[PDB]
Amino acid sequence: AKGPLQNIVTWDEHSLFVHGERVVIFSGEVHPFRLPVPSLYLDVFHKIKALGFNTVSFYVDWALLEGKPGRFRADGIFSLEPFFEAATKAGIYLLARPGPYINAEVSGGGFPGWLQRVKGKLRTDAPDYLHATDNYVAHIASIIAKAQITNGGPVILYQPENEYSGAAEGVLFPNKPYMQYVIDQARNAGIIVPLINNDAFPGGTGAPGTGLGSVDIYGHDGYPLGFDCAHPSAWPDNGLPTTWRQDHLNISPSTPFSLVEFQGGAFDPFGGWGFEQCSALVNHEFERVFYKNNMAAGVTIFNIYMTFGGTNWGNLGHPGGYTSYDYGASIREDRRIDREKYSELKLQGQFLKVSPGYITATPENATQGVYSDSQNIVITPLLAKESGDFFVVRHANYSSTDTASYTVKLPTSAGDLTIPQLGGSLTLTGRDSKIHVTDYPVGKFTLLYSTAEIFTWNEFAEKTVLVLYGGAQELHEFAVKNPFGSSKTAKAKKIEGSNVTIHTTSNLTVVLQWTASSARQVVQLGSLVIYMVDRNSAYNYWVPTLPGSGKQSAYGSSLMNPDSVIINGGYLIRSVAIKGNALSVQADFNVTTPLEIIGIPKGISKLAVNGKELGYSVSELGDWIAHPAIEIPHVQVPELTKLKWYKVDSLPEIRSNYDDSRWPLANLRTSNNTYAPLKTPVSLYGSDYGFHAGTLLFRGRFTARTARQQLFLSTQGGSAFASSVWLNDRFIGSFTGFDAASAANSSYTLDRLVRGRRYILTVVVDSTGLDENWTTGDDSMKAPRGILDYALTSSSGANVSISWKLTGNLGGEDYRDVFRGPLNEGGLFFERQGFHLPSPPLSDFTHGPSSSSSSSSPLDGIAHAGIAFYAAKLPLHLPAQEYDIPLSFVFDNATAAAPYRALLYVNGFQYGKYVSNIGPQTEFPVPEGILDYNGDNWIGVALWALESRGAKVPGLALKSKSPILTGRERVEVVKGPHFKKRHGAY
Ligand SMILES: *[C@@H]1O[C@H](CO)[C@@H](O[C@@H]2O[C@H](CO)[C@@H](O[C@@H]3O[C@H](CO[C@H]4O[C@H](CO[C@H]5O[C@H](CO)[C@@H](O)[C@H](O)[C@@H]5O)[C@@H](O)[C@H](O[C@H]5O[C@H](CO)[C@@H](O)[C@H](O)[C@@H]5O)[C@@H]4O)[C@@H](O)[C@H](O[C@H]4O[C@H](CO)[C@@H](O)[C@H](O)[C@@H]4O[C@H]4O[C@H](CO)[C@@H](O)[C@H](O)[C@@H]4O[C@H]4O[C@H](CO)[C@@H](O)[C@H](O[C@H]5O[C@H](CO)[C@@H](O)[C@H](O)[C@H]5O)[C@@H]4O)[C@@H]3O)[C@H](O)[C@H]2NC(C)=O)[C@H](O)[C@H]1NC(C)=O
Ligand SMILES: *[C@@H]1O[C@H](CO)[C@@H](O[C@@H]2O[C@H](CO)[C@@H](O[C@@H]3O[C@H](CO[C@H]4O[C@H](CO)[C@@H](O)[C@H](O[C@H]5O[C@H](CO)[C@@H](O)[C@H](O)[C@@H]5O[C@H]5O[C@H](CO)[C@@H](O)[C@H](O)[C@@H]5O)[C@@H]4O)[C@@H](O)[C@H](O[C@H]4O[C@H](CO)[C@@H](O)[C@H](O)[C@@H]4O)[C@@H]3O)[C@H](O)[C@H]2NC(C)=O)[C@H](O)[C@H]1NC(C)=O
Ligand SMILES: *[C@@H]1O[C@H](CO)[C@@H](O[C@@H]2O[C@H](CO)[C@@H](O)[C@H](O)[C@H]2NC(C)=O)[C@H](O)[C@H]1NC(C)=O
Ligand SMILES: *[C@@H]1O[C@H](CO)[C@@H](O)[C@H](O)[C@H]1NC(C)=O
Ligand SMILES: *[C@@H]1O[C@H](CO)[C@@H](O)[C@H](O)[C@H]1NC(C)=O
Ligand SMILES: OC[C@H]1O[C@@H](O)[C@H](O)[C@@H](O)[C@H]1O
Repeated sequence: AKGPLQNIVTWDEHSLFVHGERVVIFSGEVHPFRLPVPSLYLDVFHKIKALGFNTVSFYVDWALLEGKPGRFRADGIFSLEPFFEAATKAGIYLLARPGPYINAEVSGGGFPGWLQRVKGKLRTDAPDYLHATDNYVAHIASIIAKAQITNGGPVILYQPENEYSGAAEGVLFPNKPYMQYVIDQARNAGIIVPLINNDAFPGGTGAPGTGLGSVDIYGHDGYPLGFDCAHPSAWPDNGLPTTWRQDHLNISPSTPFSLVEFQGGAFDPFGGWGFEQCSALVNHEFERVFYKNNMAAGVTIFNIYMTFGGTNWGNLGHPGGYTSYDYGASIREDRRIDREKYSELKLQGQFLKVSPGYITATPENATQGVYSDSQNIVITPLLAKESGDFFVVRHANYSSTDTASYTVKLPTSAGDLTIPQLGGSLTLTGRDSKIHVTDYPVGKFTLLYSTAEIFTWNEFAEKTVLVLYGGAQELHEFAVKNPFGSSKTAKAKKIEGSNVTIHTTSNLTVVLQWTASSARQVVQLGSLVIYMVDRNSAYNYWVPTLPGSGKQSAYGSSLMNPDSVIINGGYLIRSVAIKGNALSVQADFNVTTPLEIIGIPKGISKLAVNGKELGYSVSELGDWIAHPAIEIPHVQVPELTKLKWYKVDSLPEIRSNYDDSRWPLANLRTSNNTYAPLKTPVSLYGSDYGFHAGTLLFRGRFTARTARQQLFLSTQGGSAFASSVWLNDRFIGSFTGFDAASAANSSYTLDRLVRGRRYILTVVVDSTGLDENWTTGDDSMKAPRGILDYALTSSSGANVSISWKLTGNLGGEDYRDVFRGPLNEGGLFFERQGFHLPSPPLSDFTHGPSSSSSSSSPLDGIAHAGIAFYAAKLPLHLPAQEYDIPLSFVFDNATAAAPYRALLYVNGFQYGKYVSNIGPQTEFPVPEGILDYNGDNWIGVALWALESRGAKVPGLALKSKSPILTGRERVEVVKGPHFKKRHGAY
């Protein structure tokens, strides 16, 4: 660490500066590889920008970009270019976090499975690991360097590594040569923005002043409620972090207090609780208590992980999770922003970006009984000589769901005052926290104090507008220093409401009290207009910024206190623009509502919403009230059970006629896998042969020595995997899996054999992905997939040799579908043939009537253990130009039903792994763009019946959410290649 390398993004003790302007960085995490629809990135950025955020933080997943060692590819759906372009178009800056290690609940934690063949310890300066990362970092850091703000792009900060925070027993930590090598790779590729790290806790690793390996700005993370969503109402004792201001001053006082990841939801494992339950744990109450507690410590770089989670499509996730990565986030997996936590988070983002005094106020210790007579609340002050103070109030027991009545005694430029000055008590309801302010500037006006919280304010050309809110039935008070200027006659004017009271002191300080409710109060004091609303009303206000000009127009006039228009109403306001004498608004509506426009730019007289001009009513304050057309149609979707389903056997391996002469031989007598030394005479680890993704198969030939033989078989597929075994065409058994099992030891009898005859075992082993490697020195990502051990013995105990072949996805690291990437396909027959791709060769399938003996539908399934693949054309003709209509595939889970696993494919993209006996996921969203809403789609369902009685899908339906009338940019259909016969397939 030796200071800034450029003068665009700089920093000091208090904050980042961007173009010389101090700013609170309030960022949301988004992972581009979890939404492979380039035209929808702007949709996510619009929804994040509307929170009042200015930045997005993103990972890059190395395993998707260098599936074959030496061949970096980030094209098409893997290009970052549309992601950078969308950030520029939305006016969002970026924090780039490319790893190489990212964790992220992705397969391998970002490490490609070919790292299992690297002997040295991962995330150390073992040179085989270091050099294995060089090609990826040189490529990805050069792409991120071109997108730096110094070159007119959105990237302002770069994180090397990820939570490099501890190591296994006996491993050098911190390994400063290692850390510096990772920094040098990024510097050498042209990264000149500041480097920020993300220590897992305040451990000081990499902080400025620690010499070799130090970054520019020390950051750390926090997930104070953990990841088990079993008890969403339980906030345990000592869950609230209370030491971070002191920890910051102990570790890195010279740089801004930065929380590079702070909890925005939870991940959820197979057999977990579902993301609805995670969203109930990390809900709006969690945000108001925990996020304002971070403001109590003076956080000025603050990123919410996740803000939009997306989907672990195409096997990109790790075994510790399942297909969905909704994460319980503020923005759902299907991009809807209906959760209450979204609206609450908007209140907070909109408050910080008009409050520059928060940056320079000094956070002090938490107090009890100092700023209030009551001991039942804790108050943390942020103090300044003149530029305004902030007081974060919470229950003394942070978990409390009780209501507390209280008053405060706060320092102000007029002396210490017990507030309310006009009598009455303030209320703090259950799991709420508030920020009260003193000497808070509102343009040329000053709030001497306010108990009500600020949503926004702006100084328009002719009036200043301030929007204050409280929870319903809370009494609030604020005081405005003489707002009348010279004038002796000027008086307050009550514009709306009958609850607000007004008292003026001798020196013309105006003191207003009101009780928040559904009925807005509005008072005008000179050219200041204050709108006093309840929290639930404030949830529907929006503060789009007015564009500047040129390439960076979307970043507006400044990052703090930008020129804006205030809009009351709508499910989302995406943007405003001025076009001659017209204000043009892009908006989404999920329910009917009027739109009220507050702060009309000078000389504007026309209004348009989503490209349609409309009239409006004008209020006595000059606000516009408009009534755009909002038709929310009934949506009819095709019934899936009625499509024309085609079937193909996807376990032809077990038939007598099967030829496996094209399969790879599993003949490697040694392995470079140092984490799991071989127990078998040859390696049976998929990654040793280039297979890192999805289901594996093994074929073991032996000659029977005795009529009965005993097979011990140890398989490993990651958490919630399963494995099935046939002897020739005879089903032997399955390990049917459970959440807590990543491996299994199975013992089977192989009976009624003809001595001297050759037999072939077919062993199918699913993989739910590669493990993470979160503790440096413990090479956990190298846990192999396949067969860990076996023994075949004759009835007299003699050992019987087996010789082996194996496959994963066809071609392995020479994977066949460059467009959809290296992980999308596993090794099942129908995937190797490309039969999951659009327009499959129907002459290779069978069709027959449903509920008949020759049925070709997944609803009838199969009557024996095995694997079938089903495909059908699904035409859709939905009004996607005008409406955002989220679609999902729903499996019915039948309580008494034989176990099965299924794979869901949509236009060749795998968009679901369904595990009927483990769960929890039954509803699989797929985005518009992957689905074609005005065209033919191809759906695929693989059905793997685990038990001898077979299996079927009890029910499968397309589900739509309520249609949202939308002002988004149009979604382009992603053009995945259609089926083409594959040469050399097997
Ligand atoms: C369609 O509907 C179906 C219903 O009709 C539905 O099926 C049901 O699915 C459920 C969910 O999958 C099944 O429940 C689970 O069953 C699991 C398997 O239980 C069998 O095997 C176990 C273990 O056996 C091994 O270990 C033993 C040594 O102790 C040894 O004895 C064994 O030989 C073997 O080696 C047995 O223990 C079970 O026995 C008990 O129960 C049976 C009844 O079947 C009794 O007969 C016995 O007397 C005995 O009581 C059983 O044989 C089981 O593992 C699951 O346990 C978890 O859940 C319960 C809480 O509900 C909890 O008590 C238990 O401690 C386990 O808790 C973990 O998981 C929960 C949920 O996520 C967490 O909240 C909790 O904290 C624990 O989390 C930890 O462990 C997790 C792995 O278990 C791991 O994922 C997790 O990791 C991650 O999370 C944390 C955050 O939480 C992160 O911080 C961490 O980083 C991260 O890794 C964490 O480490 C559970 O009981 C149910 O059986 C099944 N029902 C039926 C009728 O079939 C189906 O799902 C549905 N389908 C769809 C699509 O929805
Ligand atoms: C169109 O899109 C819009 C968004 O623009 C969507 O609207 C959102 O819809 C969701 C889903 O319905 C709403 O979230 C759920 O809200 C309910 C209702 O509670 C809210 O509104 C009522 C007023 O109607 C408030 O009184 C509630 O606030 C009180 O209770 C909460 C605790 O729930 C507490 O935190 C507050 O401080 C407040 O307490 C005060 O009053 C109570 C009296 O009840 C009193 O006891 C206390 O002392 C205080 O005085 C609240 O704002 C809520 O029940 C649901 O929560 C439950 O489930 C979630 C999990 O899903 C858990 O996290 C939670 O803990 C509960 O168990 C949801 O929060 C959301 O508010 C709403 N947003 C907006 C802007 O309207 C539409 O749904 C979309 N429509 C369509 C068709 O698409
Ligand atoms: C802090 O307040 C919380 C929330 O009101 C208390 O939580 C309750 O704790 C008791 C005993 O553990 C449980 O029976 C309740 O069910 C809890 N309620 C909820 C909503 O979780 C908590 O005990 C208080 N803690 C301290 C240390 O005084
Ligand atoms: C082990 O590593 C070296 C690279 O050092 C490679 O040439 C060799 O093929 C690898 N062997 C196996 C069995 O993976
Ligand atoms: C399988 O058995 C071996 C001993 O052969 C043991 O080391 C291993 O832990 C067992 N694995 C599982 C998943 O039980
Ligand atoms: O969702 C849990 C998160 O935990 C953080 O500790 C980690 O840096 C992230 O990559 C992600 O794993």
